[PDB]
Amino acid sequence: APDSVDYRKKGYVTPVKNQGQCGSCWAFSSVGALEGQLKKKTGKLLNLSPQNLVDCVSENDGCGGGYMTNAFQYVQKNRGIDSEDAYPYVGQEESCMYNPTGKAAKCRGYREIPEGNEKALKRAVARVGPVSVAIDASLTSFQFYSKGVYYDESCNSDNLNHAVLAVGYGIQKGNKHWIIKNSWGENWGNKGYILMARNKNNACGIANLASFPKM
Ligand SMILES: N=CCNC(=O)C1(NC(=O)c2ccc(N)c(F)c2)CCCCC1
Repeated sequence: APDSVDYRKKGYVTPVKNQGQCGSCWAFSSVGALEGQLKKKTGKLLNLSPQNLVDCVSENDGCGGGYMTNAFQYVQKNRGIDSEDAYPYVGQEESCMYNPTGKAAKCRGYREIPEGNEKALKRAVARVGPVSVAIDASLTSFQFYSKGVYYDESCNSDNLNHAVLAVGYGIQKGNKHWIIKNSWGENWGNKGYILMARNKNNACGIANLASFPKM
């Protein structure tokens, strides 16, 4: 695998979104991983619909939370996911209103990264593209991030509570990092992104619940 990778440079990453009050981070994370595979497969980048996932993944809990693997399994079983423009985000769970005419991507399954293994996460990001990951994002230090490679000794790898998207990895001032796209809008963090410590004892649980879709 290369020493550094940044899929934003390859045009695999759509603009940062803002989930608002709804606990739909898992849907934004899943959509971002699908967007990356869609760009890799077809050469064209398009925003996909987290609302379609919120409303239609019955194995998840909508705005109450969910898993990315369940979202990928739904897209595969459903034979598609709608674009964002065809099924816009409204910030609350509704009945499933998927419309196949708005289909903009398909999924052929998924893979999970071995639990806790940041080297395997790195190899997946290098081989595949952006990977969905879960972290402890509860600390106010995480929430107030602005610059640098984030590390807080108090982060708890056993307390996963948010889902984000690893769009690359690298190093800055000698500190290995993951490049993370959040879904708290561009006013959060560094234009909506955070660099998180890599190989620092699986800081914030970054490699505990990682997965990516097949296309
Ligand atoms: N805005 C994001 C809220 N964070 C989540 O959705 C995470 N997942 C859950 O919180 C969850 C998962 C399955 C359920 N059935 C459920 F109710 C809740 C947190 C744990 C890691 C995966 C994502």
